[PDB]
Amino acid sequence: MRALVTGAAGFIGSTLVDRLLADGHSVVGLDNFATGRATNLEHLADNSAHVFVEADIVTADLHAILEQHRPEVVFHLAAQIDVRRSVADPQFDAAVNVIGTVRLAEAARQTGVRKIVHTSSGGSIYGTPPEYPTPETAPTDPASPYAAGKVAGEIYLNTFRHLYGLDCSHIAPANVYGPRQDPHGEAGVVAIFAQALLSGKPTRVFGDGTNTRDYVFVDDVVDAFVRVSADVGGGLRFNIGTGKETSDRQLHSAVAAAVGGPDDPEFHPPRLGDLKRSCLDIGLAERVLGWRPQIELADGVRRTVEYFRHK
Amino acid sequence: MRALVTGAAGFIGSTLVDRLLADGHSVVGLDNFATGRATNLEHLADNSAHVFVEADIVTADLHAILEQHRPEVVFHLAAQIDVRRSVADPQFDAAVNVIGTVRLAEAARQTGVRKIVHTSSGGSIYGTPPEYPTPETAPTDPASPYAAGKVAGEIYLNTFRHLYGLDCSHIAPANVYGPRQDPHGEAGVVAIFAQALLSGKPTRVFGDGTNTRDYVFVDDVVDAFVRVSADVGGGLRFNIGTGKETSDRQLHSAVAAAVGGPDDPEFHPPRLGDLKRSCLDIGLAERVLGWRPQIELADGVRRTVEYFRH
Ligand SMILES: NC(=O)c1ccc[n+]([C@@H]2O[C@H](COP(=O)([O-])OP(=O)(O)OC[C@H]3O[C@@H](n4cnc5c(N)ncnc54)[C@H](O)[C@@H]3O)[C@@H](O)[C@H]2O)c1
Ligand SMILES: NC(=O)c1ccc[n+]([C@@H]2O[C@H](COP(=O)([O-])OP(=O)(O)OC[C@H]3O[C@@H](n4cnc5c(N)ncnc54)[C@H](O)[C@@H]3O)[C@@H](O)[C@H]2O)c1
Ligand SMILES: O=c1ccn([C@@H]2O[C@H](COP(=O)(O)OP(=O)(O)O[C@H]3O[C@H](CO)[C@@H](O)[C@H](O)[C@H]3O)[C@@H](O)[C@H]2O)c(=O)[nH]1
Ligand SMILES: O=c1ccn([C@@H]2O[C@H](COP(=O)(O)OP(=O)(O)O[C@H]3O[C@H](CO)[C@H](O)[C@H](O)[C@H]3O)[C@@H](O)[C@H]2O)c(=O)[nH]1
Repeated sequence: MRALVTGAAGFIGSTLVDRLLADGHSVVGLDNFATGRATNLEHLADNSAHVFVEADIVTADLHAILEQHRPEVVFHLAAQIDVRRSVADPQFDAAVNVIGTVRLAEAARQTGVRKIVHTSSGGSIYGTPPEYPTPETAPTDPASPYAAGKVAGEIYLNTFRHLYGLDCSHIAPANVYGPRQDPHGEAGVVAIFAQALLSGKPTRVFGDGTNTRDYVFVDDVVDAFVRVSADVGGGLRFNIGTGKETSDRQLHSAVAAAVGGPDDPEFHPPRLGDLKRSCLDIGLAERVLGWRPQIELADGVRRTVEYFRHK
Repeated sequence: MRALVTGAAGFIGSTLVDRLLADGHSVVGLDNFATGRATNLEHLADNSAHVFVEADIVTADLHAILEQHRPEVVFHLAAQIDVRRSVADPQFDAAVNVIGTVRLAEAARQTGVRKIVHTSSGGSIYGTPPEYPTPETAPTDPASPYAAGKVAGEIYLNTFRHLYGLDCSHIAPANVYGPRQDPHGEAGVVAIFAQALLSGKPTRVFGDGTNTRDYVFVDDVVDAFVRVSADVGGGLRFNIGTGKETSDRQLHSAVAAAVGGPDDPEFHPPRLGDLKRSCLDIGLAERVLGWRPQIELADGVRRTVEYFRH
């Protein structure tokens, strides 16, 4: 297939580019380096099956770009990803995550694209549901601008599906970790902990440290993107996670053991916008896509911590 | 109360301003005249309780405006309102209806505003629903960018409620009609029919004329806004309509009968983005708010026709 990946210079995006190329596809990458890194794509410099376009999804001529490259599937990973930043500047977050998605959809419906695979946020969109693990049937109840924008993006794509028959599916990951996650980023606890503990710098945990997330390895998430890119799951969201809960304190201990030093984090006040509990029911992904996560947290952290020691 | 009305120079907005003033409130009206008209507010030139601010919700310093006027309730009616326009330019529609709403909420949460009363689209947000009349419990399923942006606005305000305790309710009207509706465009069928038939100018229906809408009179809609402005229905949507379906053809006949003379509309191709049926269950608004529509279509059509005559 001809594929285009927005957010291609990022953590998940660059990993997806690699997989798509390995699968024999031609891949156009698109990014504006808001949070992405040149080093994530530097290995592809001489791969003729890959072309890179520097573009801001908010302002670029996406019509022209998509007309030029004629992708069959657009994998949409470009976003403002920081929940705290979304609270600090909700307009900016909405511009990238809602307006950017709308512009992409409008471009795609005119340029013969078959399908857009959106990236939602399984970890945040449900707020505090009564069910854990949380199924896709649970109503959305976003508690941060970031989460709201992700839901809004799903809804807009569903709208374009009705209007033009432009197919869409929403990959809604839990908390994704692994090689290439920015260690210096404001988000990405697994990367943050590793970077700090390996440097021997202070680590922090928020609240009492009982807040919980569902940790899924990047390779598993990438596989879900591939599976959903076919003619399937139209207008549907798929939770992509493990369905297992790990508290902030538990995670710190799991990374501290992997480093092999002290397990003594500081305790800081709760962060406005952050949920207390997150865990995804992944049954739908199994039934419909035949997708299951292969990597358990212990194995995953092991692959991750050893990536960071080489850097 | 100190009220602020976005979209105050518009059809529903100007009507709401009048009601709030009649109820003894102070009102700040805000508009950029995208589709509104100064003539809708010109009768207030010497009204000592309304002040007008010309501002674009997408680009203006809303923080500064709210800081100066310190409204307790913001009635948010400023929006791109045309469904076909939203299809032609979804980015622009999303900028006004989503980004504009987000900017307003971000300003409001910093400036001591108690509550934002949002205007959603009861008529369109459910798309093709499971049942008619449609209750608020039906899932949203927008099939035009306009409808999608209205849903997104609701969700964003709900988020600000969680974050900051900035209260919100979503007034979700069906098809609103009455005096001051602009008759010169492609939206606002009652006004379009009324002015054209009075002038002896051509009229049209789309497709086979069987599309239905739920036609609710502007004065009734305004009443719902006032009721929901209190500490009631936080985070909730209220369908505001009649729960009765009228076809395009039937409506044309009603307006033609009121005007007198021919009932012979042209037939044009169907419009992409337009739903085939719309009808709202209004039970929630009755129980919670004590709201009921008073004006039946026949009466409403007469009042509308008379506005356009004079
Ligand atoms: N990492 C997680 O735990 C997680 C979980 C669920 C959802 N997601 C979603 O996955 C996607 C990828 O996130 P990630 O973890 O790889 O983060 P990342 O920051 O590494 O990747 C995001 C990429 O988007 C690019 N981008 C941002 N704004 C852009 C714009 N206006 N125009 C063009 N490119 C732009 C950035 O430069 C970056 O390369 C995002 O949509 C994110 O919301 C991430
Ligand atoms: N008329 C209906 O059938 C109906 C029913 C459901 C929802 N609504 C909603 O009711 C509200 C009022 O619509 P209406 O029927 O009075 O139409 P209208 O066009 O008369 O009113 C909308 C007003 O918003 C103003 N506006 C638009 N963009 C703006 C911007 N960027 N900054 C500031 N002001 C801006 C316009 O100038 C206008 O005065 C809208 O939110 C609309 O979506 C209308
Ligand atoms: O010249 C015309 C114009 C319209 N119609 C018909 O009238 C109906 C209503 O159309 P229109 O007046 O354009 O309104 P809608 O597109 O239904 O949307 C209106 O009502 C919505 C709520 O249902 C609001 O959200 C929108 O802001 C408002 O524009 C449709 O069935 C049209 O086919 C005609 O027959 N002839
Ligand atoms: O130094 C830190 C940083 C984080 N955490 C905890 O680790 C968990 C995860 O926090 P992250 O900032 O890593 O991620 P979020 O849960 O905030 O996830 C959000 O940010 C991600 C970006 O990596 C994705 O965009 C995702 O969709 C979005 O919900 C939280 O419970 C947080 O309290 C710590 O204990 N210490």
